Amino acid sequence: SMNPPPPETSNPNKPKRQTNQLQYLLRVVLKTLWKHQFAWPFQQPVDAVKLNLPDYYKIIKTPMDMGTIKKRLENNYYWNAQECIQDFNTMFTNCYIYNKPGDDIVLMAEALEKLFLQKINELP
Ligand SMILES: CCOc1cc(C2CCN(C)CC2)ccc1Nc1ncc2c(n1)N(Cc1cc(C)cs1)[C@H](CC)C(=O)N2C
Repeated sequence: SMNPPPPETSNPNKPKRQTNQLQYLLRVVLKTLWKHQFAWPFQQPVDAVKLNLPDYYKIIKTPMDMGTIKKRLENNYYWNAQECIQDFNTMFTNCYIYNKPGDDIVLMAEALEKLFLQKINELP
């Protein structure tokens, strides 16, 4: 079908804090995943029109990507680190839901998820 609008990334009416955890999530976790060889499918929303996948947004009702997560962190959209961790987990899980066990794109998300969990292990 049409793509939906991307997820909201900025709400100037949401109260804002800096934490060590939110700082680590942007400066370490997002940055490390971004630069990974396997990041590029996850750096922007799924453009299902360009990809010719009419069923993508029939299956995926909670879309998420690292581009949105980067903007959410930069815009202090998250109050609790867990909100950001949940967006990363939504992104990975969306990939496992839409795709099939052993698919190249699933193995890519699995490796990103493993790196995620290694970085989250050291959340301050
Ligand atoms: C046909 C071209 O497709 C893409 C182009 C770009 C460009 C990368 C560089 N930037 C600057 C522009 C977009 C980024 C991503 C894609 N494709 C893409 N994005 C997300 C997903 C995706 N495909 N695919 C398809 C596949 C990918 C691979 C490696 C195997 S199968 C699946 C299904 C939607 C997926 O889950 N994701 C997140």
